[PDB]
Parts: sequence; structure tokens; C-alpha cells
Amino acid sequence: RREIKIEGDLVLGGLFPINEKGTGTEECGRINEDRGIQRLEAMLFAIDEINKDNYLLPGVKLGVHILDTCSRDTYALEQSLEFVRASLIPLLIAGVIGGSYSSVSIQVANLLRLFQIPQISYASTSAKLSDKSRYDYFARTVPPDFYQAKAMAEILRFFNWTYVSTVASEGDYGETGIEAFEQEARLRNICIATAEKVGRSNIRKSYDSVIRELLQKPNARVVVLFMRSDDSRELIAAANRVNASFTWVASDGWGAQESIVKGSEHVAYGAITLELASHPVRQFDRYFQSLNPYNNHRNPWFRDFWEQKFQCSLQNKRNHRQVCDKHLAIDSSNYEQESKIMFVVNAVYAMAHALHKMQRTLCPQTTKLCDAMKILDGKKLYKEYLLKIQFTAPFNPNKGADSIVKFDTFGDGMGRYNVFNLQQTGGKYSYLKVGHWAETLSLDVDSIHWSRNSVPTSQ
Amino acid sequence: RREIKIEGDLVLGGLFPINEKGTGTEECGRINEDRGIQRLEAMLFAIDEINKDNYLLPGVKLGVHILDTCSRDTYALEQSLEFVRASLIPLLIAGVIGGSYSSVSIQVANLLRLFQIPQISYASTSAKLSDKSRYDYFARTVPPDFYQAKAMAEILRFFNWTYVSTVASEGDYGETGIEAFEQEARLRNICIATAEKVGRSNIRKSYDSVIRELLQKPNARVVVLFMRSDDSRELIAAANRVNASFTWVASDGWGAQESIVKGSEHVAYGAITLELASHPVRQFDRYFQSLNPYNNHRNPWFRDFWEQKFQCSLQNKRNHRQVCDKHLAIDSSNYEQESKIMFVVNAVYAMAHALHKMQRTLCPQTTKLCDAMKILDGKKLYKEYLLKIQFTAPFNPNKGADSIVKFDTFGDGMGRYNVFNLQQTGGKYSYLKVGHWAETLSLDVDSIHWSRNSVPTSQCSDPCAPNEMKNMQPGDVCCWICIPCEPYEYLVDEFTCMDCGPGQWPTADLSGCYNLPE
Ligand SMILES: *[C@@H]1O[C@H](CO)[C@@H](O)[C@H](O)[C@H]1NC(C)=O
Ligand SMILES: N[C@@]1(C(=O)O)CN[C@@H](C(=O)O)C1
Ligand SMILES: N[C@@]1(C(=O)O)CN[C@@H](C(=O)O)C1
Repeated sequence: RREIKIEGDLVLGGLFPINEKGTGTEECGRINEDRGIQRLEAMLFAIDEINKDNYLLPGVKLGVHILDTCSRDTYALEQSLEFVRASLIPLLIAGVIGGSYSSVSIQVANLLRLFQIPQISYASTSAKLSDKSRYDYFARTVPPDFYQAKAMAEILRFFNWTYVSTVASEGDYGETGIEAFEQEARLRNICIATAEKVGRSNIRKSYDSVIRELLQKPNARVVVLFMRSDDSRELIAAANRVNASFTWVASDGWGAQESIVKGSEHVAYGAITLELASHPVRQFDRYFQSLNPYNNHRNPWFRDFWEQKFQCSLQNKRNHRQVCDKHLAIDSSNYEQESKIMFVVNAVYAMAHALHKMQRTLCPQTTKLCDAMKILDGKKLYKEYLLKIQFTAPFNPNKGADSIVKFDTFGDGMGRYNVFNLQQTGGKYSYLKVGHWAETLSLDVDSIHWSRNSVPTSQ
Repeated sequence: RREIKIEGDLVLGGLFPINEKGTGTEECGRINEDRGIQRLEAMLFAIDEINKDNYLLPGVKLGVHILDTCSRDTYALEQSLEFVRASLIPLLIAGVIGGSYSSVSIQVANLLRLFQIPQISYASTSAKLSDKSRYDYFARTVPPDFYQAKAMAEILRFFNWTYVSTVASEGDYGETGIEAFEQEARLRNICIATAEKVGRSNIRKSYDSVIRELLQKPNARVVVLFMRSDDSRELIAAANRVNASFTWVASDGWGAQESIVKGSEHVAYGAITLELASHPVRQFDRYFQSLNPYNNHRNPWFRDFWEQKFQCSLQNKRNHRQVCDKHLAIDSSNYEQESKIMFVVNAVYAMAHALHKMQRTLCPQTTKLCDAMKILDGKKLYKEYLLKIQFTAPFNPNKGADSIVKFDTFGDGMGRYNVFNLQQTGGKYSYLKVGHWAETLSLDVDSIHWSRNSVPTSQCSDPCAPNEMKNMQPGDVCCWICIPCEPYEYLVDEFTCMDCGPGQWPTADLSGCYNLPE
């Protein structure tokens, strides 16, 4: 049971899928490197920054209480109990920054509302959450799948892929996300071959089973994927053991993760995956790359991350091979900033700018946490929060790109996605940006390298 | 922070408004005597009984973990966190028996579902809870207000009280409960004069304010009340300071509590209040009356209850007057069993019979808690629970009165309500049962003692003058104007004044025309 406790004048809860969903009786598996450890640090970074900042919450140091969600909802839920219990050693939570998988953001939202705690997700995208009548204390800095589904169908409708198959992760994410695609699919005259869907505690046999059925309709060479990062790997893994080949069209769930195609660099070749529109946070880069087990002591998971990333081994381990070189480090050769890290940082600044207004509004005299705010008014903070608008943490170069954080009447973000193509040119697999989606598709077509190096056909 | 912990092979949570909602920064006010302390004890009693019982959960002693809800939702909610946390000193909760105010049963339900814990209320009545898509782990042994509102409207529709005023407690109980009456009200052609509603942290001024407004429509002498026990008292309190008088028609919220009219025995006289149909649990009577501070040590609130009920004082107190006689006791002169106590007991037995089945089903070999049930399957227990049917804890004499506990497809109970009349005959105020509601009203009318000892009247406009006038309707259906007619025209009907014509005249009563000579 590892957590992160940094005391402060005001505290923010944190939820990150630091560890993958553990198989069997256990709950937490291997370290999620890029979407777990990075995103986590990103929050620490953002806090660090908000504390070093003078024009945003100065007399109110921001403390954090971060918990791993081990990619499982029921688990994060239990963890989250930590925050509501913290309203009565206990940390007075102001807002929770969290919910990577939609699956857990919801399960968590269902509890924070009962205790009026503002939640902000930096990645959950299920349209289900937009419903501000069931998730009245939730907000996120990313747009719902209702706008990604469109982006997806409009990609097939452009390549006359009238007959394609769908397979979606079980769970509020994949489900709602596909039900979104299903609709947008019919409307553009696209018939769905076989409707596949994986699930929980699933092993190889259930994934191969899905591959089989994707093969029982060999007319549809284009398979649409609305699956979680994990279920999206197990699928490709299966599809590879039996040299099965298709034109993969996947939701951000797969996104541009090069860690999904690892071990099947080809069975996934010439695929098309979408991701959210984001511009890397310069400072975070230098920040993360500056980390190492000798200076990152506040992150209890760092060691395990270190040993796993470098194939290391140490005394604070079990019993393995190859000890680890001191001159080992995170550099530009072993690290690429995760796509959503931007959303993490904005999520936090939001919460902060939100509090920051409450500060100056409720307490004119000082810069410190007065008596007015000794005990926050959740409801208030949340309807003094949505109404937020600010220039993305200055960690952003431009300003003219609507790079300002704010929320809709639903508390969600702007639907800007990037279209990707999985290609390899020099013995190495990489993702190349080939168009995007603003409200209408776009892509330099003659940029795409397809499987069987030919523009596919699915009718 | 006081709780009750009795260890056991299986444990049941408990929520009771033992203390009234505290005013100011504090949270818990005075002890709720009859709906708090009694109902609490009734649960203990029921447990005590289920443990002394041989044919129902024998090898599985039932433990309880009871927490006061201080009548506040946000508070019970926090306390309830005690139970979900208890699924991981911590007590393995099987189900929570609780939720007096609807207000809190909901707020609570919202949390137990997140951890699959079966809840059962012995009194929350909000229709909102019937919705098994939002409260999938809730059940109760009382029927939704959807059936009480009907019973209420049907009581006014019988006394042609076409124009009456409504005032409802703020909070899921009063609100939803009135929205229920509002609808059933329109449907029976009943216009609502002024729609009043009290609230939170409300003091005298907001109650008087409500009285004032009830007075700004002095045509409606009948006021409908869908208010919590507490808000229902503050209102009458207010209504009394200013000798205001009406015919009070109140929901069970007020019910038949003689503790509501205390201090205004007359400003509330000749009122009509509804309650759930229930028959007192004989054994509980002997049981409760057998309690006293020297033998009730497991109930941490007992002393405070004792000191408060008897005006006592003790060393485990603050600093007051008049010490307390040892020979003080709860007898037939100072105690009347609360109306819902029955529901409390059934609520628990249900939970028990439920577990009891799970016991014999999951574990054929022994009578004890086996490995199959070491860790319960909420979802399962809940859909092995609703499907329950049993003869009310034998604490009931008859059997032929559908006195069997069970739940609807919604997890609610049977809508049977009793109609009451608040009357005083010998210097003492009491509640007299005067009819009930099965699915249709009923009441021996000539049983009711009204205020101004006269069957009241609540309509919009006065009746027309036969001698002349005709009924005229502008926009609504309760408010009309009386137009007199021309000495030469009769009335085809109540509303239409029709002219007789040439060489004729309308009869004296104005029902026809008598041919004139000359
Ligand atoms: C009003 O109530 C009286 C009860 O005495 C009844 O006789 C009368 O018919 C009612 N008015 C109508 C016609 O609705
Ligand atoms: N689209 C994701 C979700 O809403 O759950 C799937 N994976 C999440 C992530 O970025 O890690 C985002
Ligand atoms: N019907 C009540 C409720 O659910 O709120 C009103 N008063 C409660 C009580 O019995 O104390 C029950």
C-alpha cells in the first residue's frame, strides 16, 4: 500500500494508473511506464510549479495526496475512499485530479459527489460523463468520444470502407465509445460486419476467439478498435500468434503508443489510430529526464519503474540478474513524452486557478488561507470552477491556437484529434501524424503507408 | 462520537435519528425520544430475539453496528462511511437497516451501492427511492408517498376542499412528497392557493413568514402538510405565536405524534394527519418499558435520553438542577409505542430471513457460517432478499391481514395508511383513528371533531345567490364570479342565466317562466 503525501495549506487528491491491472488474485501488475509514471510526475511537476509561482496561489501551498489506481475501477474506488474519508493523518482534500480510464473516473465520480469534491480528469473520455445530472462534480480537460467517433467514421466514409468490423473493450470506455461509432457509422452508410467485444479476466483464448470471428468475415479488412490501452495490446498479440492481418483503425485507447505494437511490429503495421490534439510541455521534458532513483524519493513507485524500465535490479527488490549502473538515466534516447501529459498539467492548473479565484474572492485582505476558506464549499468551488478560462500553463509557446483551458456547459473539453499512421521505414516502427479532425476530417492521404502497401478496401 | 458495537458471526449496520438536527455550528441537538431511542431499541430487541430464536439463523449470531444520524443527511452519510470502510476493529457488514428520513436514506443509498450493501429502511417513504435503477441496493418495509398523496388528495376531494394551501419541508421527503400531492391534486380538481415550503437553518421568522403567507389566502382554511417531524412542529409553533388557525392535513411526517402538538394543543386541534397502517408489537412494549440506566449499558445514548425524558440530572452530565430518583422507570404512564416500530422489526427480520436462506442454500452441512458465506455476495443477497416472503415476526397476533413481509418489484411495501383526527375531550389532547386508506378512502366522518367544531370549507370563491346570481368561470376551475340575473330571466343551469322572453316572467326560485296575463 503506497501513496504520496505532501502536506500543504490546501490539498489535491491524485489518481493515476501507475500499475497495470494485475492478473489472478493479485490486483496490481507491472508498472505502467508512460501513462502511469509520467502522468503522475506531471502532476507533481505542475504542483511544484504552482508553488514556485508568485502570481497564482502564493500564500496557499498546494499539497497532494496521490494514489495508484492499478488500472482497475473497483480498486481506484476503494482508494478514493481515502479522499472522502479525508473530509472529516487525514488530508483535507480540495479537489481530485484524476481518472485515466473512463471506467474508473465514473466509478470514482459516483463517490466524490456524495461528498461534494470537485473531480477533473486529464484523460477519461466516455460520453457518459458529459451527463452533468449524474456526474455533477466532474469536469475534465479532454473532449467526449462523441467527437472522436465522428472523427473515426468520417475516416472510413472517406475511404469508402462501407463494410468494416468492430471490437471494443468491455467497460464504460469501449462500450459507450463504440455505441457512439455505431450510430455515426449507420448515418454515413457503413454496415458493421461482426461486432466484437473483449472483456475482464480474459486470456489468450478469448482474444484469439475474437480474431477468429474477425476472420469469419474476411470481406471486411478494416477493423475498428475502441479498446483500452491494455485490451488493445492483448488483441494485437492474439492477432499475431496466428499471422492474422487487418487495417487497424483504433481509438486513442491505442493512440500512438509504441508500447502496444511491441512484439507485433508488423501484425499492426499500416494501421490508423487517433489521439487527442496536444502540444508537448517543454519544461516537463527537462523535468522528467532529470529524474533518477537517487533524487526522486517522494515517488514510492519510481524504483520499481526504474528497475523495470532499465531491466535493473537492486537490494530493495526480490532476487534477479544484472545489477544496475549508476550512470543510468532518462534521456532523449529512452523517453518520449506521453501525448496526454498536457491534459494532466492543465487539469491541475484549472483546479488551482479555481482555488486561486476563491482565494482572492473570499479573502481580500491576505494572500493566505483565511477563515472564509478554512472549510471549502465544494458546490461553490465547482460553479466558480467550470466558469474558468485561462492561458494554458505558460509552458506553452503560442497563444493563438485556442490554447486556453475552459469547460463546456458539460464540463468537458474541445474535440481536436490527430490522425495517425503506424509505419516503419528503417527497421524501426514509429507513428507518423497524417492529418487531424477539427469538425471535419483532414489528412494528406498520399502520406499513409498501408498494409500490403496498398490503399485497402472494405466493402 | 458514540456508536454501538456488538460482535457477531454476521453483522448488521444500523442508522437511527437518535439525536435531532443540531442548530448552529453543532450537528446533534436534543435526543429524539420516540422515533430515535425507541426505534433504535426496537432494532436491538429484534436482534436479541433473532439470537434467542432457534428456527432462524441459529449458528450465525447477529451482530450490529448502530450509528446515530443526527437527523442530517450529510451526517448520516459521513457515519455510513463507517460501513463501506467496514468491508475491507472493522466490522464485516452484511446489510444496513436504516434511514428514517427519506432525505438520509437516499444520500446513504448512494454510497452502499458503490460497495454492494443491501439497505432496508423502516420508514423512508420518498417515491424517489422506488426507482430501482438508481437505488439498486435499497429496499424498505414501508410504501412510497405516491400512495399517501393519493390518500391525501382523496381526503380533500371527499370534503370538496377544492381550494387549499400547501407547505412542505425542504428536502427529498417533503419536496417529492408534495410533488406527488400536487399532481393528484390537479386530477381531482383541487386548486392550490399558496405553495409554501420551509427549509434549513430556518428560525422563527421564516416559519411565521410561512404562516403570514398562509393567511394572505384566508379563503383556504385547509392547509396540506408534507413536512418532516421537525419542520412540522416549528410550523405549528409559529402558527401559534400568532393565534393563526387552520385545518391541518399532514403527512405521516407529523403523523400521530403527540409530541408535535405539545405547546400548541389547540392551534393544532381538529386537524387531520395520516400514518402508516401498523399494529403495535406486543413484546417490544414489555421490553422497552423494562429498560433503565442501570441495566441498559450497551446504548450509549440511553442516559442522555433518560436525563432528558425525566428532567433528571446525573454526575455524567454538565451542571443542572433536581437529581434523579432511583425508582424512576418507563411505564404505561409515560410511554406509548411509536407507530413505525413494527416496520423497524420487520425490516431487520427481513434482512435475517434473507441471510437465513443464504445460509441453508449456500451451506447444507452445518448451521454455522461456512466458507461459502465467509464473504457474502451483496448482489446475490439482494436478489435472494427481494424475493422474500414471511409471516411478520410472531410478535404479531393475527395472520389474516396480509401481515406478511415482502417487497414489490421496486423493493417497497404495501400502501396502507390510517387517517387520524387530533382531538381533546378531557383536558387532554389525543389522536383518534377515524378511517384509513386501502386504495380507496374510508372514514366514519361523523367521527371527526373539527376546529370551530364545524366541518370546514375550503374553496376559492363564495357560493352564488339562488335568488339572483349565476356561476361564472374565468380561467381556472375552482375560482368563479357570481353574476346576478335580470328579473326577467331564469337559469338553464347553475352557470347560465337564460332569458324568459316576451310576455313571461321567471318563477320565484328561478327555474322556469310563468305566462303573465294583463
Ligand atoms: C360537494 O360535497 C357534498 C358533500 O355533502 C356533495 O353532496 C356534493 O355533491 C359535492 N359537490 C359536487 C357536485 O361535486
Ligand atoms: N480514452 C482513454 C479513456 O478515456 O479511458 C483510454 N485510455 C486513457 C488514457 O489515455 O490512458 C484515455
Ligand atoms: N416518512 C418519513 C420520511 O421518510 O422522511 C417522515 N418522518 C420519518 C420518520 O418516521 O421519522 C419517516
